[PDB]
Amino acid sequence: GSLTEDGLSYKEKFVVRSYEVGSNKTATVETIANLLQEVGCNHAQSVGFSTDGFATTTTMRKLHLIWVTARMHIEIYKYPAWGDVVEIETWCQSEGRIGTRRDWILKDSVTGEVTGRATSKWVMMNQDTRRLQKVSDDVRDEYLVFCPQEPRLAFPEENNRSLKKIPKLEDPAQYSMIGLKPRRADLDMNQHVNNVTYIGWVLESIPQEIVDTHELQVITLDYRRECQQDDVVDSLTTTTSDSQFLHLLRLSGDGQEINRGTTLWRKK
Amino acid sequence: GSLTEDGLSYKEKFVVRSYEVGSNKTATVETIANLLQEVGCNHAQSVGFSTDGFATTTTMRKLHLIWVTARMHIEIYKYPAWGDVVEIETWCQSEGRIGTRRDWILKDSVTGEVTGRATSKWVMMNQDTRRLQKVSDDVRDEYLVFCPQEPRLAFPEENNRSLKKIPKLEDPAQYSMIGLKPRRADLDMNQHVNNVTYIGWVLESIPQEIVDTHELQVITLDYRRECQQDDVVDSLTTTTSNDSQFLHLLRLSGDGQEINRGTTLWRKK
Ligand SMILES: OCc1cc(-c2ccccc2)on1
Ligand SMILES: OCc1cc(-c2ccccc2)on1
Repeated sequence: GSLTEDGLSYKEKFVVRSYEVGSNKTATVETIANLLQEVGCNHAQSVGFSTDGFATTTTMRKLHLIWVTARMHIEIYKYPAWGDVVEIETWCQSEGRIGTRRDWILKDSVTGEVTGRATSKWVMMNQDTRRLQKVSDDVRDEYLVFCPQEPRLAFPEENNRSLKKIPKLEDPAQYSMIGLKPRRADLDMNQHVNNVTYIGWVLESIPQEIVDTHELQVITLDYRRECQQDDVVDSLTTTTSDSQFLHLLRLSGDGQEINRGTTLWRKK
Repeated sequence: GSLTEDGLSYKEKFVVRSYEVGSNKTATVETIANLLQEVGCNHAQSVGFSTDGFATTTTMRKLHLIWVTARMHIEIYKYPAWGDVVEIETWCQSEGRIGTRRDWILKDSVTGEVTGRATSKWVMMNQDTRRLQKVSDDVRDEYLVFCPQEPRLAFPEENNRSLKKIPKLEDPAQYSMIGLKPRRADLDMNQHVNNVTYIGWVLESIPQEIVDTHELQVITLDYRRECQQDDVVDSLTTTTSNDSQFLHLLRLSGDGQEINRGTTLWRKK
């Protein structure tokens, strides 16, 4: 991979692996999300930021501050097949003291056709207290020189799917998968549950008949609280409709919300 | 990747990814096992066999026959760090009507030093009845031209660890992790649990204090029965031992049916 000519974005190509595909012999949405995280990490490394998923500066590390994902939104038009080469371009853009956006565009390397796009909202938090704090005009200045200054959006329209408010699923759920728990492979280098694991947990409560007859076109997922390595999660889903679903992940015992989301599926 | 000059082995290089590493910022043993499966699949593709993990011929597919892993044995000297390039060479060799072996050598791409090695034993089975059968001359003949004919072993040593018999862990286990179940990411393209998932389940019952102060040097794992996508598994471990050694058993949560047994050897950091 490499920074582009203007140095304000990063591109990398990936060959889809045998263990990365689902029953259609094409990449799963979790494989796509792992590749989005990989190119985001390589972009941080290319310019000197931390490579632990938090993309921090030396000053943020002295203050115990990190960037954390509040929302992930992914839209896929065509999943790449096993052995196909997919090229992913990514960039960041500040959205004021509230937070920052990282966007991605996925392309078929042979045709140059756009096969998917994604956007994510990040907030700054103290890693120990978990309290959010607005971005200072000294931390912000460190990042501005690596971002485009004119708006560059993977989802340009005023109020498109990526910005829609997500309601809270009400009991009883139509479908559920309970007692889900992370194993060591689900953790990152810091022993935290990887953001992609929550996507897998959301999808566990979609009926197998939908997965067999449909393809996932859009997934929007809010992150409210972490699942600790010793927590247990319940995944709940209700049809709201193409087929559309509302999703909720909550801790198995007291029912504390950890994530909410929606998915849209197209018939094959 | 590519077949080598003599066409009897296959080589491929991989750059270690950010999500592929553990707490030491080096590749996990599950990442290594996934790369061993990837290069095995690319080797099958390169010569025309199936690319579904079973490496079958047209004749085997007509007979509903597949190759299945009976044992996996991995020894790692140095785990590659994030961003490092590891080169893996793999080849197969028949061991008579009983089955076949696939071996692998892992090297540091910059230095050329051997950083790990692995071997696996495969048997032929009917995919529907699950009955094993001795390899026929007509099936074996299809494979012989892609394998070295003189012995080529990743583990040549006299009574090496890769061939040792594994005993059955007796209750009570010293440690356990109960109620493990696969999710869709644990399945392959044919909706079967990926062989690497069982390695992860075996390691779930190793105490975190061992993982934090030791590195996994050797893992030997026998595969006796599949965990179905709707089954639940219990992972049991007992210390058998500076080095620490463990005996492992995976069994179905309800009736206690064995699915895997294994051993691990760990060296203090
Ligand atoms: O303010 C957060 C942020 C992070 C980045 C970034 C830019 C380039 C590479 C990696 C991270 O830009 N803004
Ligand atoms: O007898 C089983 C077997 C499988 C293979 C093989 C050789 C080359 C590539 C893929 C598979 O060789 N022997």
